[PDB]
Amino acid sequence: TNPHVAVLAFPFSTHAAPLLAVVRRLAAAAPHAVFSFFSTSQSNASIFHDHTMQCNIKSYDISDGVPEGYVFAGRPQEDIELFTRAAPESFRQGMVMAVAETGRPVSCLVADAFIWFAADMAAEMGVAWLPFWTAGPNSLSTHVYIDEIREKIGVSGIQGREDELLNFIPGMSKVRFRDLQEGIVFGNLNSLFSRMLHRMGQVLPKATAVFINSFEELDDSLTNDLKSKLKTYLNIGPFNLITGCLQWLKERKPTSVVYISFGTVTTPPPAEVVALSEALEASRVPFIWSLRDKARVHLPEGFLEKTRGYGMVVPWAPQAEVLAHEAVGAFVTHCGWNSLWESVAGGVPLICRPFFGDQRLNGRMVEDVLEIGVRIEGGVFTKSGLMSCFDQILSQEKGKKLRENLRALRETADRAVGPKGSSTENFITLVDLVSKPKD
Ligand SMILES: O=c1ccn([C@@H]2O[C@H](COP(=O)(O)OP(=O)(O)O[C@H]3O[C@H](CO)[C@@H](O)[C@H](O)[C@H]3F)[C@@H](O)[C@H]2O)c(=O)[nH]1
Ligand SMILES: O=c1c(O)c(-c2ccc(O)cc2)oc2cc(O)cc(O)c12
Repeated sequence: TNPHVAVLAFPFSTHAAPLLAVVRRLAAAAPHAVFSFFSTSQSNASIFHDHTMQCNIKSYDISDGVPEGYVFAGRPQEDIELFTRAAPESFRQGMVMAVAETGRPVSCLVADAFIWFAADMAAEMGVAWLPFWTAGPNSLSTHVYIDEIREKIGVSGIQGREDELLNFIPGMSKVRFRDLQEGIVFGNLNSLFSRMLHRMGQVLPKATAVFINSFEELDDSLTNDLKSKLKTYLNIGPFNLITGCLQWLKERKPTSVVYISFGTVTTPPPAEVVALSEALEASRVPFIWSLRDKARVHLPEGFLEKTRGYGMVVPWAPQAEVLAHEAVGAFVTHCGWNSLWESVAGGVPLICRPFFGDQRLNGRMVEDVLEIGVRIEGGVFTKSGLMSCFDQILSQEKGKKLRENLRALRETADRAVGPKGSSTENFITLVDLVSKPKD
C-alpha cells in the first residue's frame, strides 16, 4: 500500500503540539500518505482544538496508563511513570485500530525521542524509526554522550566541580558541569525518567534519522559532531519562522513591557513569586505575567490592587503574539526551547531563570554563546536582581546590544528556512523518508 505513518506523541508539557506541527507540514508535502496521530485523550483535545486540519491526518486516543481505581501517591513524575510503563502496549493497541480503519499497514514510525522503545517497535514492524527531538541540539548532544560524560566525570557527585567545563565534548566549550540535565551525573540516576533518557541516548544513533526544530547554522561544529554520531541528522526549524492582552498592549509604549512566563509545568517557589511581585511594583514597569491561577494565592496582599494600572496577571497569554508585539521589551523565562525561539522571533531579550532538564544549557546558550539575554544573580529571583535586569534591558546600552544580536540571529534563522535554506533542504529529505512505503 501507499504510506501509513504512525506518530507517537509524548503527552506531557510542550511535546505533542510541535510534533503535530511537523506532521501538518509532512501531510501537506506527502498528500498520498495517511498519518495516524497517537496521544492521550486530554493531549489530543488540547492540541486539536478546532476545519483547517489536513484530511490525511486522524488522531487516536491512547491510554494514559492510569488503572481504573488508582490513588495517586503524589510523587513528582507519577503521571509520566504511569503513562510510560503502559505506553508500549497503549501505542500498539492504537496502531492496531489505525491499521484496521485505514486498511494500510504502518510503513513508518515517527515518535517523540522520549518514547525510546519506539526503536524496538519499529524494528519489530520492519519500518523506519524517525525520532523527533523536541528541544535543542545542546541537550541532544549531552544525551547522546551520556556514557562518555559519566565515564569522564563519575556518578558520585560533582561537589566542588560545579563550574568545571564540559570542554571535552564538541560544541560544549562554555557548558559547566552544573548546566547538565538531571539524570546525567546528578539527580536521581535510578529513577524511571533517568533510565528512560539514558537508553534513549544509547539507541538514538540507531535511528533512520533524528530530526530537530533548530537550524544547522546555530552552531556548525555541534551540527558536524551530531552528524558524525547519528546516521542522519536533520535540522528542520525554527518551526515558528515557517508557520485581552493584545488590545491592552496596543496602548503601551514601544519596548516598555516585561512579559513573564515559566512554561507549562513550572511555578517558581512562593518566595520567588513574592520577589518578582516586589520588583514589578517597585519599578512600576508595565507587565504581563502568565501565572497559574492556583499560584495566585502566593501573591502578596495588595499586589494586584497596586499594579492594576500597569500590569496584568493572567492564567494563559497568547505568548507568541505577545512576544511579537512592539510594546514588549523583555521576557522573564524558564528558558524552555519553544519559548526561546518565540522570543527570538519577536526580537525580545531574555531574563533567564532555568529550573530543570535542558533549561540550564539553554540559559548558558542565551547568556554566554548567543548573548541574547542575561542571567539573574544567583539563579534565583530577588527584588534587586530583577530590577537591575529590567533596567539593563529596557533603559541601558546592554539592551540595545542584545536587540542587535537578536536581529542578526533571526536573519540567519530566516535564511535557514527560506528557499535553498539548510532546514528547507533537510525537510525535503525528511519528506522523502516518511514517503517511502514499507519494505
Ligand atoms: O501563558 C502561556 C504560557 C505558555 N504558552 C506556550 O507554551 C509553550 C511553552 O513551551 P516551552 O518549551 O518554552 O516550555 P515547557 O512546555 O515547560 O517546555 C518543556 O519542554 C521543552 C521542549 O521539549 C523543554 O525545552 C523545556 O525544558 C520543558 F520544560 C510555548 O509555545 C508558549 O508560547 C502560551 O501560549 N501561553
Ligand atoms: O517535559 C519534560 C521535559 O521535556 C523534560 C526534559 C528532560 C531532559 C531534557 O534534555 C529536555 C527536557 O523534563 C521534564 C521533567 C519533568 O519532571 C516533567 C516534564 O514534563 C519534563
